[PDB]
Amino acid sequence: GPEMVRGQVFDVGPRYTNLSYIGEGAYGMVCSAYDNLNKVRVAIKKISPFEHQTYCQRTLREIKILLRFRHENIIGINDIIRAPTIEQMKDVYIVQDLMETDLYKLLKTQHLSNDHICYFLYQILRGLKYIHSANVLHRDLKPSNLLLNTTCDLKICDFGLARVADPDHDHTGFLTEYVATRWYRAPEIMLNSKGYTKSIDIWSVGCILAEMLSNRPIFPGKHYLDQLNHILGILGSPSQEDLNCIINLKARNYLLSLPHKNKVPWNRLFPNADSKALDLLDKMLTFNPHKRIEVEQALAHPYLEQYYDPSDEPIAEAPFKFLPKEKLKELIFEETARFQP
Ligand SMILES: Nc1nc2[nH]cnc2c(=S)[nH]1
Repeated sequence: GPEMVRGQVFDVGPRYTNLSYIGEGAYGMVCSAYDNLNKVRVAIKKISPFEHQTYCQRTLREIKILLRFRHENIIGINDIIRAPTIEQMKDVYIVQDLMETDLYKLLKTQHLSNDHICYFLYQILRGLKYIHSANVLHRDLKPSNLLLNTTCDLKICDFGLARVADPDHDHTGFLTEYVATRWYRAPEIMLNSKGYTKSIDIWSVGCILAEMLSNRPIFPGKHYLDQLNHILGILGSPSQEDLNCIINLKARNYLLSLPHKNKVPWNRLFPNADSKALDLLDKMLTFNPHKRIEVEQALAHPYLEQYYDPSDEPIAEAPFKFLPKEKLKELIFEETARFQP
């Protein structure tokens, strides 16, 4: 008989005992557990994707990307538990370092010092530099995907929605795309972008920085179509030059149809913020994604000078250079084989 949690099978033993329900995540039930080999408590995520192709896609991305990546600011996969055979495999359990909290939970009740904001931002960008160097876009950066342990080591998690960057095929039509989580979604997603360029991730980091400064999301759209209203309400009307970069007529004419809006100065929105932090914020939350600061520039920004050290900001050895659910299950089975005894 497998272990049960909340009346649901959570079959991780015998290596992992003393289970404690933590909650529900994007993939399902999450528990903590005692790792009897490493004598430490761990996090375990139960995934049940095999009945749906799209679930299999996300699960395969998550596993394949995290197994290849090795970086201090990216969550590792310590172990993967599943049945010994493909026909017996229904659930997959991903084992990771237990982390005290995440930035979403933290920002609910804790004010961050400028020193913490600086340190968190540095770690996010250090992790992102590695991700982008692997030719990968995370595409769902937000506070709840930033894990923190008791000593404020930050690790980026959930690569289920990630893609290989494809800037030459990024252009699309107006109001069609569905990339990232709404509050953290770049303006071009609603205008003319499929979210296949690294600048998508930098926008999200900008949103996260703003949220660290005030403990409130900076662009709280109430639904998909509301999000652009909030972004433009703060950035103001885009310039002629930036509009000229949008060739799509529906997108450009939508923007031209709007009354003028003034830029709201960052120092009025954040009167207690470090001036260097606001300068960097402005560069990450730049409307035109071609003008938007890139991850290596952001690391070199004066705000982060106490931490900046390119030789200690490693890149990926093996970038990613480039199906029915049954084939995906087979790939998930193969991808997880290394953890079997
Ligand atoms: N507490 C906690 N620790 C983790 N380690 C990897 N993911 C997690 C989650 S979702 N929660």
